[PDB]
Amino acid sequence: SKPQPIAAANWKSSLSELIDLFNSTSINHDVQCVVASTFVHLAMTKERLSHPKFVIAAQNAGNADALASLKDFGVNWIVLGHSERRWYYGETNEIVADKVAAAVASGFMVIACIGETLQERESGRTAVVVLTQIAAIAKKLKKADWAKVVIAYEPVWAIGTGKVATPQQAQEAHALIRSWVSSKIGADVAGELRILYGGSVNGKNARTLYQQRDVNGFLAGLKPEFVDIIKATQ
Ligand SMILES: *CC(=O)COP(=O)(O)O
Repeated sequence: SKPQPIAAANWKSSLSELIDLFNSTSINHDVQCVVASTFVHLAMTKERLSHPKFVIAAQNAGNADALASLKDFGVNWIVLGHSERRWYYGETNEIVADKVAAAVASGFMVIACIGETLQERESGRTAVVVLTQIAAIAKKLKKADWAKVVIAYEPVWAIGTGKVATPQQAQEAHALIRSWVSSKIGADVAGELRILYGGSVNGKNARTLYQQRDVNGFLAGLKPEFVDIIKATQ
């Protein structure tokens, strides 16, 4: 029916108490948990986090030598293209696609973030924006590569604003992405593809979002209610 869910916590900016919480939590269904951290916080997360359903992810690396060290250190997941990378730091669609392609070639699982802004949403350009972001990514990848790729739909207006996509809006967005992948890459690939929702997810609303046809999990904050979001992936 649905492929294995993912629950990914993005530590963008009390960690030890929190890791204690994750290590002690029984997770009684099949789900890949991910804790993405910054360089400086990577070795600590890697030393303290021992729950076998969890993996550590790096963020935003773009240098092959830097990819090589991360692998060497036992980091096999990476989060790329998250909003601030695009709207503050100036990562273009192509820059993000080169980073995704590089990370796949270096042997990483990639969570690639895409999503439109407030303006784009209101002017009816969600579809063209979101499908252009991801067509940039698919231009640098082969069919086989998609087994290492995870898509996070993250509406910029829903990131940290307190505004969550309704289940309807998240579903429409995910359906549009998957229907593009089924068309352009293959129906086999689309069926296996994890599309995660990101933006204002909490214990409350996660379960309801996860009931939607095309939602395969979540990208959220590194906070204690992450446990609830993990629990929601059924
Ligand atoms: C993808 C993500 O980290 C969103 O953050 P939030 O504050 O909206 O949960």
